[PDB]
Amino acid sequence: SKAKDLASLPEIKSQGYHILFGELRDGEYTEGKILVGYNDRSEVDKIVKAVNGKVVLELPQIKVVSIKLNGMTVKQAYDKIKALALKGIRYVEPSYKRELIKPTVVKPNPDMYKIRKPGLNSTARDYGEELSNELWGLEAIGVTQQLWEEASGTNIIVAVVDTGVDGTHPDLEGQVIAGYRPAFDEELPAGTDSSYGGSAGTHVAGTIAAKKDGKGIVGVAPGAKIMPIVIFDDPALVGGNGYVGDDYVAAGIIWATDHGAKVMNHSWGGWGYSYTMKEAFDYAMEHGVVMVVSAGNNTSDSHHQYPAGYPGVIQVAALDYYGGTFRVAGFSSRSDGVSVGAPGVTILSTVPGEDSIGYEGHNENVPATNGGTYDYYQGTSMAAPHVTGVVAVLLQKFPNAKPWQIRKLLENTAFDFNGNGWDHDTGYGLVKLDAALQGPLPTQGGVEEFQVVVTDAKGNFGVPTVFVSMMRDNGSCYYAKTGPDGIARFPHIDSGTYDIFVGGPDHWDRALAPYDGESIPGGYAIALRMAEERQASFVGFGVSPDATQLNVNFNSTLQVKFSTNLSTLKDPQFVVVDPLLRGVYGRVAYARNQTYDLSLLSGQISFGIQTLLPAATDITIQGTVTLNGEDIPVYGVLKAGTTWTIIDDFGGLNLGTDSQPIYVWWTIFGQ
Ligand SMILES: [Ca+2]
Repeated sequence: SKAKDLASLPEIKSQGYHILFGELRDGEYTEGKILVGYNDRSEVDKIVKAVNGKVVLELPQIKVVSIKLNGMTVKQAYDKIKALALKGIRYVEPSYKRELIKPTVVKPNPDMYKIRKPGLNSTARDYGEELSNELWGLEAIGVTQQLWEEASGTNIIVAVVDTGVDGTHPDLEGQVIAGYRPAFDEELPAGTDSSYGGSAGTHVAGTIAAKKDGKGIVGVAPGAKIMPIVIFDDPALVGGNGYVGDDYVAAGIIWATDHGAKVMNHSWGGWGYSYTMKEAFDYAMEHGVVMVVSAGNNTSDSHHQYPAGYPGVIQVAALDYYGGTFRVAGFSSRSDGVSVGAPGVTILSTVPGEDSIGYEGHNENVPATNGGTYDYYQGTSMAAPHVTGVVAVLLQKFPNAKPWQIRKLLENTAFDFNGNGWDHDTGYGLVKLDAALQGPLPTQGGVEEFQVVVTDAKGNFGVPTVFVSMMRDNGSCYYAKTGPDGIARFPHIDSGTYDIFVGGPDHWDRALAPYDGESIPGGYAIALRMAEERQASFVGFGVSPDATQLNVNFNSTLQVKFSTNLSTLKDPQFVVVDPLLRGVYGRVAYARNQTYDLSLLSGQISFGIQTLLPAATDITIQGTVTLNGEDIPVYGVLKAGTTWTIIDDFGGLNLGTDSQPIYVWWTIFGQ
């Protein structure tokens, strides 16, 4: 609703907090499209009309609708939405930029993991395939033909979320089942070439499940099946670098989950924290699917934070072997989130053939006799598939395992080659399939879900975009942002003791020119000022199946005092109003130099002044707002001929329009 007169506005109850908008960072997001997380699908139609956009994807499984903007930027769409006063919308965000953590080619190395490594004599690498001698990674993780006799991934479907897979490769015959190309809602028939984005996905597929048939190589889980999900498509068809967008990736993840995938392999990422992607990953894990994600690609590219950074995933580091010891590959991003490391250097696997869609070259010296093409790659993207393969084998033996149990089993059985037990480079060590398969499956060490719920003082409204950091001296740290209901969810994380830090709404909507100057907030963030941020710390908090939730109650103080003499005005009153002018929270006689204490109010408000009779001349009204102890000057101008005005640190600023107003607001949580 809108308003024209302040004195005529009715009294209303707290309206909660502002709509949750995804942070906008130059060069970090795709232009012309918005992803809308909703509760009430009908409310999305109010956004479609406001931006006159077109719905291009509906994902009811996670209540998301993607809207194409048709000649408007994301920022402009936010401007059309920010003052609409929607109630059943969870968030509005762009699709963020993501890149594949690209593997690089390396030359074969006959000495790799040899000489006093781990049994390099008398059929050391006897897997039955002609190229077995070169599969040092299988030897490193403890694979043996005898082990496959017990478990090999039978009936387990593995989703390779990547560039697509050349299912026509001879070493993948019978191994690639029906998949999905979300960009075009196109089903990919079993055994077909879907390598639209290049060679990576095929290399991944071979490491995981190349066929055990005496020829070429063999995967970690030769009994498993590969379900290709194309998220890096042909850039000539989808533009950019081929990334299909956070919305289409979510569609692909949902499709894979709905169609039976029990583990997915991911080696891509970007800086943007996406609520949509969080929802998709959590959807898959809630359905019991394990999500393996490669650790970052390097330092220069401080991106690829997500999806690797979402709590619950199994993050994998790349391991090399030289000088008789395992070691982090180097290009592997160091992070406390790394669970385990796996072979990721000189990994021989399947690549698309010369006339296949995703051909990117091959090593012609590989002595294969099946007419197939192979190449040696290095990278964290070469390590993750080893772990995905190990998970597939484990899921055959422990069909009832929950994702946290699979991750803890891997960490509990990893080979600590460094001797320190755990570190930010390789987590708990080298993944070991043989030790992991022995089990048993852990019954303790993790929780299906831990939540941190942040609300205002009385616990009436959840506070959105509050950062929640779970830190500890050793082990993985976790991070998540609260959603519209104030909840930050942590699925399948470790049980144990953490130091948990919570930080007030995120004030990313700066009001100063990046080039060092003065500006104005767009009104996109929940809070407009650093002074509104609240913090809480809970040291030694114990997370376990008996303590799965932490409730945090924010509080604040707010006082306002005006210094201007308004004796020339008729019955001047100080008014606390809704920023959208939907109504008022209270009116009181104006008193110069009188301090009004609003510390008990919670939510988002604006300040105004009204008079019974119109002002004869312009009058500037000035005051001081003391917010959480910080003094902030405020002012506004009551124009001649008018009976009301707004007062704030920007002079009484409407961030919206006359028709759809949204005045600068003050974010508080009560007491
Ligand atoms: Ca083979």
